[PDB]
Amino acid sequence: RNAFYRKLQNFLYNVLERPRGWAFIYHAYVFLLVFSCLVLSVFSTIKEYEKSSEGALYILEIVTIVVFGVEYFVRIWAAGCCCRYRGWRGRLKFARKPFCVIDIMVLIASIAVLASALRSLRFLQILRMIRMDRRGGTWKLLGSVVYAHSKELVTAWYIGFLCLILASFLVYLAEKGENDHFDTYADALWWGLITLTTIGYGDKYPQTWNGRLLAATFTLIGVSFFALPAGILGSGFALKVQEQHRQKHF
Amino acid sequence: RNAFYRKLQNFLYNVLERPRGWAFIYHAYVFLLVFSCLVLSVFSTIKEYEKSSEGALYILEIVTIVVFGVEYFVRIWAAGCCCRYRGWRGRLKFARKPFCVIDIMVLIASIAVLASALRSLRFLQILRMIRMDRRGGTWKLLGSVVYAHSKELVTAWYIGFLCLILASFLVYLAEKGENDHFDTYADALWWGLITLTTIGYGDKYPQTWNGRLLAATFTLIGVSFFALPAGILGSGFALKVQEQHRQKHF
Amino acid sequence: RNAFYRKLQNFLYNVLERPRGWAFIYHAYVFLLVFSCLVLSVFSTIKEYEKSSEGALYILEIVTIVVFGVEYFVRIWAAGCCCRYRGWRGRLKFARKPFCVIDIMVLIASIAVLASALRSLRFLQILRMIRMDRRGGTWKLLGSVVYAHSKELVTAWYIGFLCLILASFLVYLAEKGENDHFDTYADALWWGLITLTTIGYGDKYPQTWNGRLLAATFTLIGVSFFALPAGILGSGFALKVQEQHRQKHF
Amino acid sequence: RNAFYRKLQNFLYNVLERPRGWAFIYHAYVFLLVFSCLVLSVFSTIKEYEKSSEGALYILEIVTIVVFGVEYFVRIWAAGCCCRYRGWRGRLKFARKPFCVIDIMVLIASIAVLASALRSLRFLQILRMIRMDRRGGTWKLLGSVVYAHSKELVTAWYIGFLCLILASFLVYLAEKGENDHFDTYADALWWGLITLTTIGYGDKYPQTWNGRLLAATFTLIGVSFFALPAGILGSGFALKVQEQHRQKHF
Ligand SMILES: O=C(Nc1ccc(Cl)nc1)c1ccc(F)cc1
Ligand SMILES: O=C(Nc1ccc(Cl)nc1)c1ccc(F)cc1
Ligand SMILES: O=C(Nc1ccc(Cl)nc1)c1ccc(F)cc1
Ligand SMILES: O=C(Nc1ccc(Cl)nc1)c1ccc(F)cc1
Repeated sequence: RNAFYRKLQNFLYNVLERPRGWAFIYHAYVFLLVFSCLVLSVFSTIKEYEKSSEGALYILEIVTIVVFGVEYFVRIWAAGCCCRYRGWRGRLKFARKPFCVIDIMVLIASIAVLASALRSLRFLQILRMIRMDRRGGTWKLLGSVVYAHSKELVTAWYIGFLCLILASFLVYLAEKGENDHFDTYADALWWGLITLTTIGYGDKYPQTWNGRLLAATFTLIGVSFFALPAGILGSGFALKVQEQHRQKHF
Repeated sequence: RNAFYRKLQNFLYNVLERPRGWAFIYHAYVFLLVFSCLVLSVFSTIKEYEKSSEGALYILEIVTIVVFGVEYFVRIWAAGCCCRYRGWRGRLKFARKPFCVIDIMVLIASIAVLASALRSLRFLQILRMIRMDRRGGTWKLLGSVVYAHSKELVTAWYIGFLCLILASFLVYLAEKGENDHFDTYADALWWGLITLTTIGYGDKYPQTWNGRLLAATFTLIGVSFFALPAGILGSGFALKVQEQHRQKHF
Repeated sequence: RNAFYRKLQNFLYNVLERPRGWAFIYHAYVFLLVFSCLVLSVFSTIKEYEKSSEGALYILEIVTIVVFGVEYFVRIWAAGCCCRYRGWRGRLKFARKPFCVIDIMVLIASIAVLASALRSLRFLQILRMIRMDRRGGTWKLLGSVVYAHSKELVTAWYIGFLCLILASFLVYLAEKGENDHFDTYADALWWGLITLTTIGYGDKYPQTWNGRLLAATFTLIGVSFFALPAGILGSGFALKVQEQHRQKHF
Repeated sequence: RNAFYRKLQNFLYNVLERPRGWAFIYHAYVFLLVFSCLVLSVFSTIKEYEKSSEGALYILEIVTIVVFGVEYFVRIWAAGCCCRYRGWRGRLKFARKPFCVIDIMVLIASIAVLASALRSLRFLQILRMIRMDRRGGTWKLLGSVVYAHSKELVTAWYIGFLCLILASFLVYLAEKGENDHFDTYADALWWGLITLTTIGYGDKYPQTWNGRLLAATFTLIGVSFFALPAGILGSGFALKVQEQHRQKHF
């Protein structure tokens, strides 16, 4: 009973908090809730499919406030499951943390939402997605790998930037008179930035033997430069996972 | 004779089943059969080259039913080559497997095809390609590598998703009045999704100093994010092959 | 004298053949010769800059025949520098090799060129570039790495192909009536092939809530698939160089 | 006092020179200075936002000359902090170095700037960015990794070049009569170069069953080739960082 009380409350604290194998499905269903809320709002903006989504958004929005408020109250009530928190001093200081402050704030503000309307709704819908990473796991991992590869990321971005400036200047001089697309150094930088990242919208391209002959050399070099950090961080991630797996192997 | 009987039937079971060096050419020729069937159907849809491909499709389609039905009957008759199957109980339970059920089903349904016409033909032509992976080798390998890299794939897709939402919102506010392309948050999400994946169709691009100045920062960051998992899985594959080769080295 | 004779002839054989540090500059200058020949022909096709390049192409073309014929005669005369070739039997059998046959053939045919005109010139200009890899070093290395990664390349291309077929079919059904771009399954395959490779010409894009909602899921998945083998072979190359460097370290 | 003199002057030499943890913020603020100068010039070219940036560019330009001249004088005065330089002979020979020559030259020339106007300003603004890498760290690291991967970079670029030539020739023959886009071998090379790098502006695409059927094979092969070196250098960087970290681990 009361023994089941303590064991239950602890279990609740662990599912709501760090889950290992089974509570993750629960979190996945809450995430699918907020996700469909986001997609339905995106649908609800365009006035051709407006009336066919408002009512659904009302019901699902309230269901979001329901489940999040219930989660939060359990986040507080089930705080004394670890050694630290208990009574009112440990719980009080716990809510003083940054996450629980910002959480309770946004919860009340959401009630104000159901109380700059659609725009602020877009804002809150963005914010609820950040809730899905409580412990800051993704951010912490990304920052780790980026830091260890600081010098190589910087050489990739620095030399890529030099190549963008030089290529855009040269193609500017080559086609300024002949081509309408290039008229300012602003447009030559736009083309160069949207060509070395391999997007290539297609609205500005060299149209001169001088322009095409210059872009032909600088694409082969620059495109690789601007695609380096995707590869450096990719192989950084993969190597780190291999090392961690080895240490599991001991 | 009968000794050659057992040795033959076993050999048939191994070529039709897991081949090592020589039967793989046989499978490659059956695959080229179904492949040219698929390409010829793709040609046969456009009514300018219609009559010049129907007869070929008829002959080649029947040849497909011929060779697949013959393969399947040998798949059953040559099942008793391993220790398990023999007589009628091991063979019976073997056909109870999922693959042989779905195979025999689709074989009879194909006979019904030669008995929603062209559309269902497109459907079956898709399905026969899935037949080319009997043991589920490709799927099994891909699932292995993805699982071991679960945390890094999720951080790549999660942070990329945050960058897509924020960049699309900001560029929306920046160019909503000035640019026709952006009119709803649906179009800002479309541009953002088709720009950070570096496709860049070119139908929606920022056309404002505010828009271009915002997209210029967010491409440099986001494009890398959306191109991470290609690199993480790439180096995951390559590392796994190096480890397996080492263990061959012992 | 004659001692200098043998030492010279051997040296010639080594520079014309496998060079290590100093003859490579010589080969680089011959390559720049043929390269500028190729670029000048590309210029010479367009009839606005026709007369300003014909004479240069004549002089440089003959200089190419000069240096290549001289190289080839030394390739034969200096064959007896290793242990095998000497006199007339070793030299005779050496010219029987495939490379020297095709080389002498193309040399005489080039003289026939100076004796389907511009088109065949395009053909020969392509061929002379293949001459730049005598020992087949690049091809041999590429084939090595591809073979060791056979299984992962095949899973990347196979699953990417499945994703292309399924995505193109679905977007076809979604926008066939609404969008002009998609009219046949041939055009849906064209869009799908030119979208998952992240080229994105921009001439065919989904223009329907159903189309865009289907393409939005399948790009995130497929684009990674079609960009896998670039990454798998990239990390295969890099790993192989690290191993070879280690064995230099012993 | 004088002891504080020597300790100070040495400290100045180390912050202006190789900084470790704290002076790097100082350098970051000087870099943000020159960066905003570059962006403001890019704004100042377009005559719609001309008058709203000239005065800012004047003030910030002079501030650049102020801080750089002050840095340089301290670069000389604080040269005797290491063992070598002192008095007038070590300092004299130090300024004889290439960097300090080019630095003092560009400093005086900048004063001449405040004394081909806007174009030369674009030129100097480019040059000041190269100042941000004094020790040539980025260039040295990039050259290291490229050299160790010389053979694989060359096979990637060589075989990619062969694929570009062959694909452009074939698609030329396939669509020369039917498609306006392709009219010369120059345009077929332009399309091929701007398609295998996955830019895809969209101004030249095959529009013929023969053209599309040829491009469909060659994209799958070539696109990977032209995206190899980004991946090879990516995994080269990542591997080198793992080795260096291990040797820190000893
Ligand atoms: O938790 C919430 N937002 C949040 C924001 C930032 C961070 Cl860092 N963590 C969490 C939240 C809960 C219920 C609700 F209706 C709305 C928002
Ligand atoms: O085997 C066949 N389809 C299949 C489908 C799914 C799975 Cl998982 N395995 C196999 C098949 C054989 C002959 C034929 F005419 C048509 C289809
Ligand atoms: O060597 C030549 N072509 C070649 C072709 C294929 C292979 Cl595999 N190796 C070499 C060559 C030499 C002189 C010349 F004028 C024209 C061609
Ligand atoms: O140092 C400067 N330029 C430079 C150029 C090339 C190299 Cl390699 N190193 C440095 C510099 C200092 C003050 C100034 F107002 C303008 C330029």
